[PDB]
Amino acid sequence: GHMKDLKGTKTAENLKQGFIGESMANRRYLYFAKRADEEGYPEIAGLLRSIAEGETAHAFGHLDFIRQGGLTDPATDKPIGTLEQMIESAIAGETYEWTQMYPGFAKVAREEGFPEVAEWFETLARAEKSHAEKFQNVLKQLKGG
Amino acid sequence: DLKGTKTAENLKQGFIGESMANRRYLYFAKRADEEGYPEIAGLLRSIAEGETAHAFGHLDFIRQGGLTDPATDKPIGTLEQMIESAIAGETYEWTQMYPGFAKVAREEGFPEVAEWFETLARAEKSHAEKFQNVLKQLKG
Ligand SMILES: [Cl-]
Ligand SMILES: [Co+2]
Ligand SMILES: [Co+2]
Ligand SMILES: [Co+2]
Ligand SMILES: [Co+2]
Ligand SMILES: [Co+2]
Repeated sequence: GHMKDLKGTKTAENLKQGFIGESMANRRYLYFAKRADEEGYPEIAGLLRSIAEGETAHAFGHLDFIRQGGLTDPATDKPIGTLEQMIESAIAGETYEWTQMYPGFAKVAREEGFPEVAEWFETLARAEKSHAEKFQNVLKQLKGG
Repeated sequence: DLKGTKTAENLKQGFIGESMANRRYLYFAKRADEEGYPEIAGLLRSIAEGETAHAFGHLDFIRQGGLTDPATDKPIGTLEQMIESAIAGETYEWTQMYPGFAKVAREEGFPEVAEWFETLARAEKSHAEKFQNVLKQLKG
């Protein structure tokens, strides 16, 4: 019963929302752990890091149900059944970010008078272009053998 | 002041995207691992570290600008505030979000998915309690 079709269901949408929240929880808790680290709270830092592993398990399980239910990647709306498809999903999202999202964010940051945040968004646009090209070169290797 | 700007929203959306990218690439790496593509797995893992740096830098600008946590809309300036943000999100998840998802899954005919969401509700309740015990240790 693991392969029941989830397309068009509310449950499909709920898996995507769960994946988003679990992804953020891991990042948040590892960021908070660094504050605990600096201040000298190793037990708190360690708890944050261990709970973060929990949120990894939660996120990965949501992606298993997404993949098995015939759903697409929460970030890109691309299929992620095969390794080739996974890499194509990575390329699609990186391409969105370097062609559109980060340059757009930089332009708006400059307009609103946040040049330091704009510089950061421009760095990230260049970074996601580098990422897209490296994934493009790997895909070429996969599809060539 | 970043509060109420479009740049504040774009930092929040950047954080969301970057958080998902790290999770996605580490998940994809496991498939590369199984199939015998260590260079592809390694690349996914190294790029994933890039996306960690991106997400953390978004949180730096958020925290420095006095903006709230993307996940909870709670302040994250101090360690105590960070633990309070963790508690608020976990409490929403176990009291509302996961039980609600479970009910919808059951009602749509997906018992296995519902069981998963009920597991996660219990897990987030355990997380919340462990964070509440941390906050007691700090605030006291
Ligand atoms: Cl401690
Ligand atoms: Co089955
Ligand atoms: Co979780
Ligand atoms: Co990237
Ligand atoms: Co990134
Ligand atoms: Co949790």
